[PDB]
Amino acid sequence: YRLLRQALAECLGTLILVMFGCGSVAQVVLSRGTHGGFLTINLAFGFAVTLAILVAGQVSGAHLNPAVTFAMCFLAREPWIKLPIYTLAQTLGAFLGAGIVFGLYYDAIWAFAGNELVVSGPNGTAGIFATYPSGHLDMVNGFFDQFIGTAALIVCVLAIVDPYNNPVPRGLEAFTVGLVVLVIGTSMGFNSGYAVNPARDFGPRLFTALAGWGSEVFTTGQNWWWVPIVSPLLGSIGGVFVYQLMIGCHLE
Amino acid sequence: YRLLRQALAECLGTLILVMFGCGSVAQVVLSRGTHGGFLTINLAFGFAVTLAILVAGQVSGAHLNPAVTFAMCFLAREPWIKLPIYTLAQTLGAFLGAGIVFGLYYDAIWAFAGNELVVSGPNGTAGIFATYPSGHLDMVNGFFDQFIGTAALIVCVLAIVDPYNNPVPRGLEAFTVGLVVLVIGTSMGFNSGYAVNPARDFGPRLFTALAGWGSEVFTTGQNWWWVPIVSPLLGSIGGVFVYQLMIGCHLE
Amino acid sequence: YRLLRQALAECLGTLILVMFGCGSVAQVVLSRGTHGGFLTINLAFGFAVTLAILVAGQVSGAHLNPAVTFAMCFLAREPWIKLPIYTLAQTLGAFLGAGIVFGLYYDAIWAFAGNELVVSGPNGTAGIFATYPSGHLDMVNGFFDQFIGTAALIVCVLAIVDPYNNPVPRGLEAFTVGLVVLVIGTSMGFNSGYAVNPARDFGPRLFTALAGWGSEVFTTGQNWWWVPIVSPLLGSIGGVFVYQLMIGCHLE
Amino acid sequence: YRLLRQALAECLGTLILVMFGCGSVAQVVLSRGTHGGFLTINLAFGFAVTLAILVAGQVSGAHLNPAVTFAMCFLAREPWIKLPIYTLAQTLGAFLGAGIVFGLYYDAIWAFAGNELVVSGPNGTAGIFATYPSGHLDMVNGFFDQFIGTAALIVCVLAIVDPYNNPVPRGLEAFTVGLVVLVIGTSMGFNSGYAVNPARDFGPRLFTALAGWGSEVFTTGQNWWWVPIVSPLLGSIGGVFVYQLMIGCHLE
Repeated sequence: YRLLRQALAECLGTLILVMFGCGSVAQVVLSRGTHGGFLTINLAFGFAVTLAILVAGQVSGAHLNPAVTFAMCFLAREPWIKLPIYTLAQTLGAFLGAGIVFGLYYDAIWAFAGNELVVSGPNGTAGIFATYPSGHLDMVNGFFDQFIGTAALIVCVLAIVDPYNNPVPRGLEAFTVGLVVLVIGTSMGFNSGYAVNPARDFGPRLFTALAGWGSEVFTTGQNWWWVPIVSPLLGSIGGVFVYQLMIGCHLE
Repeated sequence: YRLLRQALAECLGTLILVMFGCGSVAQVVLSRGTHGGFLTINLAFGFAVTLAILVAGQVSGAHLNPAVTFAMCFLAREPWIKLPIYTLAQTLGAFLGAGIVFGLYYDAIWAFAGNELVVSGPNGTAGIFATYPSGHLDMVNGFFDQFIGTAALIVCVLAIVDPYNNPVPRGLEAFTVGLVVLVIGTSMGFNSGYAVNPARDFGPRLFTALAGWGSEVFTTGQNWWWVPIVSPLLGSIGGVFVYQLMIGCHLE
Repeated sequence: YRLLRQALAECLGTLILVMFGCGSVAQVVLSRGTHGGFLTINLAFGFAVTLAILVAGQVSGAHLNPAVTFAMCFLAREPWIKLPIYTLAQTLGAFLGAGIVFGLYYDAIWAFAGNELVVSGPNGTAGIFATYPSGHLDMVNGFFDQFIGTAALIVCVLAIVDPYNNPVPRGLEAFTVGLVVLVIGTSMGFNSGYAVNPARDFGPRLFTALAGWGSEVFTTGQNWWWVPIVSPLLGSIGGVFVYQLMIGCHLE
Repeated sequence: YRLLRQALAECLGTLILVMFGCGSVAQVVLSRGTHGGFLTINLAFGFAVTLAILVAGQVSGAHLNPAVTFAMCFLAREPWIKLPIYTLAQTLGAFLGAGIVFGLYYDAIWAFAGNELVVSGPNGTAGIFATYPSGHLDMVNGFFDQFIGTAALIVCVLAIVDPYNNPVPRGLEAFTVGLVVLVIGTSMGFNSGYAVNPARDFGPRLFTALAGWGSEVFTTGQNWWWVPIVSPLLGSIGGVFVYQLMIGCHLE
């Protein structure tokens, strides 16, 4: 089965992304103002995209993003059967990637707030794995940034993928996509890294629910958990229309 | 119409540059000493050039700069009819790019100085979109830096564009130009990023005039608004002569 | 003898890595909070891998890591006779690389704690050359990070090396491996850089034993010296199985 | 005359390097702890090498270093007549590059210490253009770092230049050399950037002598001015022998 082979590559690619990305977030959160700031988080997350794509690029195409996979299926470049397989493979591996980071920082995470696991607050460790609303980043405000961020990512991704343009040699597509991830985190109001990936958000968040943080990871922030899933899905559609209207429909 | 197709690519490319660039400036200005310093602003602006060129490079040549377009027209490498079309397309998209950043940070920008929009001062938000004079960066002083910065950018750009040299494969021209933008911001006295682009300056500045900042964005700094337009236009001419005299005229 | 030629390249490559890497660590440790933080250490160590690979890549394959060499021998891609030759060549050159750094900072190192050489503590200089346990990085905790870090490095390295994939042009393999080293240091809990290299650890540590620090460099931290040797050796085996099971065994 | 054409390219390349490099140093020195630290200085200097090489690479080979030119002449790869022409062309352009930086920061430099030009001290501006000894960086100590730094640069440069290896495509040689410059500044004890270039040191230093700083720029630091000239010249010879003995003499 060729589909199973691509799913395994997607799972390994997302495992590298989450483990390498959330590990840098853990160092910054646990070591308050000691191991750098948000620049290291975005640089590590951005460079993790390049490494993950270089590993699983030749096998599954290195989507590593349900929004990216949805965009290709919308453009009829991939079968619709790949959408559930890739999303399940991308979610399974972000769940596994968060487990490795939890094991690496098991002693430090439990000692952040004494001997208890707190979801949100000054002594909050659940923000290492999943994104949570800020003071000015409420549900209405946070929906717009994810829509814009995903649309920008889709437009840049489709530029290096369209067959009408000259083929891009291997070793530059990975860096280009990784450059977008680093730039998006720096620009948009999200200090967690790759906040436009539905698999990178729901995966680790589901792990924290069973790891000991409880069900409060889903019922906090006025039920914020579904926003980083629906919003990038709609942003990918908008990004496809923006690119097609400006560049895609005229490449004869 | 082929010209219309190139104009759309230029508008999209400048939209990516301004939205990704001014978004990082907004985070630094609004979060005073929290989301990094000037290194993040220059890195985000420099990497935004690479992404914008990689998107619109194959369609319009990825000028994204009225000074760069003027240099090509001066060297007779492009028709003079492209100068008004590209400048209008580059300005329209910097205006649109600033609107996206304004929408992203609408709540934070309005709360910077209470419930009012101030152009200049310690509680100033108009500096996110457009450049304003500093204490040692007056009209006479600020004219020289933009002249030198644009001349350096033109010389570097013409090195990778001249047909006499070996053709540069796609995926390295974008990074080379982006490297110049990051270096120029670090070297010259401008903490806003890409301060040598007439479209990146007048575009967002015009948006702030209608967004609510008033007409003071044009009548402040002893009428500074026209400097980041005239000065890079003259610097591009000087950069063309410097490159042609040293390298261009001898490439037989 | 072809084997002797490859050993000389490995010694020179590891000499460049340790001298360029440990030199940045010396500046940060000696200049407490003056010459940057851990970002510079990881960037210098990561970029040193790229330079070392670009130098000795065409002669010996640019392993520069006993764990990497062990992985190739395990996969039957290299003869088992190369394992002792490369390990000796990699250790000899990390010993020499630490000597250059010691000579460069001879006056500053001796004046860190007055006129004495201290192994561990606030006035500790032995941490420039070798890794030492932290408060939350004990022998049991530190074993797991090195196992995970080496496994991640092996998986990424094998992706660009497998002959079934398209050959990678020279000039991108060096940067890809250097990217992994920078990312691993940022993610895992190690503020020394390239903490998954057995030669980079035992080599400089052996130098400090004879340089004047005494035998305490081996008997401190509950005999921590053998951990950065055994743990990456086991992690390389795990990384080989992870890559082969997911990608390697299906590349037909 | 072909030799005159190469000299003009070398002058322009060194002009880009010094103006882009010393401009970042001026911002850090004048804005005490405001425009970043030593990371920006090394990043700007390192990236300036890449831009300068990409401009003058196809015309003169992009040496931009008297030590590098001396190494090629020693290896009989270039005629000995090129040594005085390139050194004069490299020095003329570092003198011109420092003049542009002086004009850019004329008001800020003169106001650093009131209304006077001081060579050394807390209110010292002569360190922007030329290197000066530190507390632990005396003449004997500073000689060794420049010898080691130049030898490391020569070894890395010769790796990508030797014809026996596979030719390096344009667009990667510039980045490789620029990577060495950034790494050397971070590793060795020099917070000025590219402290192993005789032209980058004597050129701007000579400008300060006539700009108003007086002859004290040559008679300070126990006559330190000749060290950054003799030491890299000897280091280039040592770097050539190190590379030839290990790799060069065995490439059959």
